[PDB]
Amino acid sequence: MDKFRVQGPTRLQGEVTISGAKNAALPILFAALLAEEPVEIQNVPKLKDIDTTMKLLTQLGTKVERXGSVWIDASNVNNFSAPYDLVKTMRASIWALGPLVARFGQGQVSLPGGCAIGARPVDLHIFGLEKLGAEIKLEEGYVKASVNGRLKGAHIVMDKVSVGATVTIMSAATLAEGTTIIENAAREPEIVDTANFLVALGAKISGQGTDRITIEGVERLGGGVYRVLPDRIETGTFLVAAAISGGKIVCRNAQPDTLDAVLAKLREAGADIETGEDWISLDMHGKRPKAVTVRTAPHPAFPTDMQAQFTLLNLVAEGTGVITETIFENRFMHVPELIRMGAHAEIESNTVICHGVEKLSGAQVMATDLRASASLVLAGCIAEGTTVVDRIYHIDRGYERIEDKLRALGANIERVKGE
Ligand SMILES: O=c1ccn([C@@H]2O[C@H](COP(=O)(O)OP(=O)(O)OP(=O)(O)O)[C@@H](O)[C@H]2O)c(=O)[nH]1
Repeated sequence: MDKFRVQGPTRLQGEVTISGAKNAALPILFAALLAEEPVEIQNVPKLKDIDTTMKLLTQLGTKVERXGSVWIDASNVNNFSAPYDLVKTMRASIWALGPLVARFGQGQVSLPGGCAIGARPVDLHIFGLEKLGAEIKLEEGYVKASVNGRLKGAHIVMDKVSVGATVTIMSAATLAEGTTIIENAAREPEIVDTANFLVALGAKISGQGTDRITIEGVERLGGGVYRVLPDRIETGTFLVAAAISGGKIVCRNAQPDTLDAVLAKLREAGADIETGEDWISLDMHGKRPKAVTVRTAPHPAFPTDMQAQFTLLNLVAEGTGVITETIFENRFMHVPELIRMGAHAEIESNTVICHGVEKLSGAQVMATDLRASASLVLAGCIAEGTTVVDRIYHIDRGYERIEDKLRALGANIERVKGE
């Protein structure tokens, strides 16, 4: 069972190259099923889910290869079903459904349970496709969608905002006949990215990033080259790594515009920040951070995916600061772990009251959440002595070799086993 052994304290400084966003890479990989011509997907990170998607794509009949890029050739997709064995560990699998039915007239995806108690709803995906003219076939454990010819543009009002469902509906609509309007569409940068990918292929889409996305069906999607946007959360994690260690860092391959709220928040903490078209710099000038007040909210507001990171920040900052989760509940499970590290905080309802401390103390810690997990490792970096973060597979799934990046930054870290 992989573990991170960290020896601190150590100042995190230097440069880091941001990886492509897993959350944009995925929906884009599935959208490539619509491409009649070969496509080159640049800036794709090396992660478990990517591997799973590649296998899935191959299983469908698409030619797939990779490195920094992922070359795809969906000119001849012969198989129309995503089997249980290939979708079993990946919810994103549902993304195969839309492209299949829209381009080929039929698609089937396997669902572990669906009907199983606690299974994750895909109703939005199913119903959205239905609105598009697809005939739906439902049986416990699977979903089938089909249509005689082209799908049909429809006016779809989403009662529940869904990143996943927005991708499915938007993707399929690019090939339907007529215009499709998605009300209450997810706003995420990852949605704008997927949309941009589609447009790069010849699709007609506007409103991406707003509450209303308008899609005009076209004949076909071609091929070409597309560069997946930078990982916004990863960038945030590195920025904080420097902000909590009195360090200075430059993030290469970044996209400043996807981090407005995070950047302003960092400035509030006293950080000296600079941005270019593809870069972001943070400088603490050897200074301890200032405590800040944070309210997580829907994009473009402060991202809930940055919470754990900012909590850490407050925990070693000068003064007291409160962090409030306005939408999601139970996002403080990791806090007790930090307190075991000498941190001072109180969890009250949907908030955590932070009381900054000088130095943290190494300890054996663990968190199931990738962000919280990564915050633990960062804590290990600036804490006194040895810190051992257990079950880092969580981090491995969303971070492209964080160990190597941290090390280049001046971190004393090793990947170790201990069972
Ligand atoms: O078909 C769907 C899709 C999504 N949702 C619900 O919409 C919310 C936001 O939907 P998102 O699509 O933004 O979240 P997600 O994919 O990560 O959600 P899960 O993996 O946990 O399903 C989530 O809480 C989800 O349960 C549905 O009820 N039905």
